[PDB]
Amino acid sequence: SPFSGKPIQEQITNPNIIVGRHSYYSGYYHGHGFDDCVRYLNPERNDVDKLIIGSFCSVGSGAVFMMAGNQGHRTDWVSTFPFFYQQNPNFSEAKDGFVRAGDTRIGHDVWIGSEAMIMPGVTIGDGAIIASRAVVTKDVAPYEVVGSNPAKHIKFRFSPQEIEMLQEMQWWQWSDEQLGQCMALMCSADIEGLYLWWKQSQ
Amino acid sequence: SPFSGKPIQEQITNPNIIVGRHSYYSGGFDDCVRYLNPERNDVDKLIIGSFCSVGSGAVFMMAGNQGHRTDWVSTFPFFYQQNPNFSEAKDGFVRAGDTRIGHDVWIGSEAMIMPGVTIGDGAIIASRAVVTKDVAPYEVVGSNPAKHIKFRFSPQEIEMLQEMQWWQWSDEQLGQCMALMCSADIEGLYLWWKQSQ
Amino acid sequence: SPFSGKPIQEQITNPNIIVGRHSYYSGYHGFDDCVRYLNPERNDVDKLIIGSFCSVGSGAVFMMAGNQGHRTDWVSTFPFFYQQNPNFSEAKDGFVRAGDTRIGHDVWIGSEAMIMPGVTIGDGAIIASRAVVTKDVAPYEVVGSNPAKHIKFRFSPQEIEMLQEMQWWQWSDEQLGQCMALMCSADIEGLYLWWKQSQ
Ligand SMILES: [Cl-]
Repeated sequence: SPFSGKPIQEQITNPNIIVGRHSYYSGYYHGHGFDDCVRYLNPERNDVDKLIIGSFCSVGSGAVFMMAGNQGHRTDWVSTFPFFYQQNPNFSEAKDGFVRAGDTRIGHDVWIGSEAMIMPGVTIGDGAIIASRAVVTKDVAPYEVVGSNPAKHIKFRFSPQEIEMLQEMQWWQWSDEQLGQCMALMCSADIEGLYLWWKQSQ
Repeated sequence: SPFSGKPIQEQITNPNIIVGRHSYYSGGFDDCVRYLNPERNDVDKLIIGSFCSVGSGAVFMMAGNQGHRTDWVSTFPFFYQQNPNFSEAKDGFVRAGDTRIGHDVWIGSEAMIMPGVTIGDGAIIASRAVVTKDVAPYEVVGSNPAKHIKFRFSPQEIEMLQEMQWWQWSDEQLGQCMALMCSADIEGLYLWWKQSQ
Repeated sequence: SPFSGKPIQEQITNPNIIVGRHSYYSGYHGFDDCVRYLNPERNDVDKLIIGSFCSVGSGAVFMMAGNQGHRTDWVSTFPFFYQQNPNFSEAKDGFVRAGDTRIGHDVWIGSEAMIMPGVTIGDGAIIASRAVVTKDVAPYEVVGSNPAKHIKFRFSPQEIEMLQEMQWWQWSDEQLGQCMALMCSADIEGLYLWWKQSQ
């Protein structure tokens, strides 16, 4: 169930969600599946922040991606109440307090723990791990492990040289057949071996 | 849909939930309120000021300690079993007091408000905050347990807002100063209010 | 219904969940929705073991299935082994067991706490609402936050040693009835003397 889930690309119909190959969601049997993860994302506008998810990601049950930016609430105005979005004739002069946050971008090979919450506009680099229940309020670096609320640095998965090797080779770009030829290396800690294998194919 | 939605006043049936005008929930709202008995007038109530914005999946914890006494041998509420063997159990329930959310409060998505907490006017509760203690007027808090982040305005601006209490004005009066309401010009709104008195 | 909820022993069918008497869940979607990723058809997986007289708040989560096949130390965390893809046939199984999750007796789990895999929580512990318990919790310890951290102990070390001797959760409901005035009190020393006289 958490090992396989169901692939996200089949579950979504919102054009503002873009997801790469093989990425899956393990909360598939709850509610409406992956769609329930995605909060406040307008499907009928092309001028809103989108949710971009790389290939080969694993999203844990109940993860939340917060979209719609500041939801019309301006902390710096007298009131956070979104007057502009009330159908009230008295409030017709209200100014739009909506502020976009930018796209939410999740890299390739990202593992998002169960019930983590990703705040608007955050970028999570390739290979990162988001602990269960983390509240990610800032960008996460490639291969970084973070947790807590607000999420904070725990560690990196690999050495800086291994990270550079992974950033050069971009194994998620290879075909499944090419990944199948080097599956013994993919399922190992031998980053150096996989880098050498990739160079010999170039 | 987080910009508006169903106003809370129209979608509650629990007499122990009292909510001011225009406050809305972007999720219904009854599912936010945990363990609140709708048939008893001797329990902690949930009081919500006007012009509040409540994010999806926020939780307001009611029913106090739920009968669990951390100072007793066991936290198991023997008193609340129908078991004849426990007939002499002592009631462990301890009320927390009303939960009181002020006017113009923004409660982030999936924040949890613990029992008996007061959240002052104009406060902002970050998404996923766990609010275990009172929050001051115009204070921003986050994390678990929630901690101080910042104040939205200076002490003198807060005092101006506490004197003018714009949420008490009619929607018609608010429309007349809407350019100011949608600005950081708190002194301008204050001078505007004084000219109307 | 936070005060008595409904008993867990009667609302479970997953044989990998083992729960003591009187323990109840106050979000009755029932208690089984609290248990995440637990395979009910295998006997070689981590089990969920819950003592008697526990109180589990609404929406608590018990994370099972260990690392769910994700090896942080491998090139990728993507569980190639669990994809039915013919190209990934030589994939190695990344699953690592965490060990059983063990909740002691007389444990209060706050609403929407999450218990990570392999964790042991001692008798008498209190888990604050929304705590994320990433490591073992000691008997009669109170923890909270994310990750959970020590707050206090409910009783002194001498009182805790007394409670670990007498193990009142082992007594019958009838015996507990005979000392209910002491059970509903802070008089640990009094309950210990009562127990000594009953032996
Ligand atoms: Cl948290």
